[PDB]
Parts: sequence; C-alpha cells; structure tokens
Amino acid sequence: AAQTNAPWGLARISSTSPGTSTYYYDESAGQGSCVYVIDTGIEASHPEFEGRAQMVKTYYYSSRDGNGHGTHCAGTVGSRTYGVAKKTQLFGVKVLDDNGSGQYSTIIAGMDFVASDKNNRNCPKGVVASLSLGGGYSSSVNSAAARLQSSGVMVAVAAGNNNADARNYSPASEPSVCTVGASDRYDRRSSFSNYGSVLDIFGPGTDILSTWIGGSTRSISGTSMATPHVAGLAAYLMTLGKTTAASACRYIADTANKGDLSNIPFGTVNLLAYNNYQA
Repeated sequence: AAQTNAPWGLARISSTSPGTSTYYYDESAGQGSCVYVIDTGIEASHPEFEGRAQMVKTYYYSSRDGNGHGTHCAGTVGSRTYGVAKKTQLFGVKVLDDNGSGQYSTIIAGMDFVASDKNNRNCPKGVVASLSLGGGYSSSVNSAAARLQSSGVMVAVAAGNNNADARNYSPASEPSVCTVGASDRYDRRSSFSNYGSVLDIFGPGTDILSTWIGGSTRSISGTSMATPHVAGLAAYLMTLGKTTAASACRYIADTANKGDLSNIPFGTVNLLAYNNYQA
C-alpha cells in the first residue's frame, strides 16, 4: 500500500533514503495487534482514529486528554493519516495529568496495569506499549518497565530530550526495553535527543505532524514523537509475523537503516527504524 503526501517520518520509515514523501506498507497494517499509549490520554473521538482508540484507565478525575501530547503520540502509532500501524487497536492509559506531569508511583502502576490488562483484550498478533515520558533515574521505574516487557509486551520508551546520555533517565535507561532516540528529516540526530549506549534505535522526532485535541492536528518535536513510530512499527511487524514482543526491538535494530544518521556520538548506535517493506 502507498500513502501519498505522508508525514516525512512515515515516509522515512519505509525508505532507504531521506527526502521522499510517500509511505509504503503492507496493507495488514497492524490489524490484530494492540498498542497501549501510556501518557496524557487519547481523544478517542478524533475521526483519525476511526473507532479503533479507547481509554482503558485513568488515575485522575477524567480520562480525557486535556493536553494533546497523548493524542499526538497515539496518532503516530495508529491514526489513519499520521500513523505507522493504521489498523492497530489503541488503548489509552492516563498516567500523566493535563499539564503533562505524573508521579513515578502512578507511572509504575500504569505499567503494571498494562501487563495485566492485556489479558482482558483481544490482541492475537501481540501487544506493544509506548511510553513517551521519563524523568531522572529510578530503579523502581526501570523495574516496572522491565516487568512489562517480561510479561510479553513490546515496550518502547523515549530516550529523553536533554541532549545528554540517557543512562541518567528512566525508563530510558532500563536495558531490557526499546529506548528510542530522535532524528530529523535530513537524517541528523535531533538537536535535543539523548544518546548513549542504552539507545536501541532512532525514529523520526523533529517536526512530526499528528493528531491533536479538539479534532485538530499539529507538528511538534521530541523523542516522544520518535517512540510511537517504533511502537507502531513493532505492532506492524508483529501482525506480519516477522517478530515477537520479546524480540521486536532486536529485530528492528537488525533490520534498521545503518550508518545513515549524522551527529551520532561515538558509542551510540547509528540505526534508524525501517520497515523493509518491498511494494
């Protein structure tokens, strides 16, 4: 399948080269997979989600996304126009308030929630969790992400936006999950992207167009935007039977575009998420 005039990041993940604008992907499109977006919520009524999004948990007075960040990330996973996996099921878990903040204890509870809640959902092709969030190093936060991964969920986490080594941030620094840095449309490391040995992969993160609240769209930047590209890619590949939740991060690294990014520090992987789709 071909989507013309796609967001540059979608085009990038199905291309051997930067500078194109058509997204190519197998029409299965993540059907039968599930992606949890652990964030500020999802505006599930947005036409771009086509009924495939729902809120399953909140820790606040509402499950509404009063911020936009979670809706934007969910749109990159699975919206019809802005999403990687355009037929996945999206599940929202609101661990962040409408200012985008959340206590680590709430974030931990949300991760343990997903590990259990997937047993209440139909996801025959597999389960992914996207965590476009983080803070300072916490062994408890990392352990929660490790448990979620161990339970059979492909966990993708943002590396962080500090232009620093991700070893000092959580859940970015948990080794067993998929830690995602950000790149721009010219295949440069995004100026804000964290780096380091713990990164597994880069995805598009500068000037990413996606859904926003109020039934709108906008373009924003962050490792928060790169992470859902990888989460959606995992769901897409799992639907295709190419990999499993336990091995999808490694498979994405194995099949990535290699050596194409600039300003990657010595010791950080030079790997850009790629679906290897041959139309």
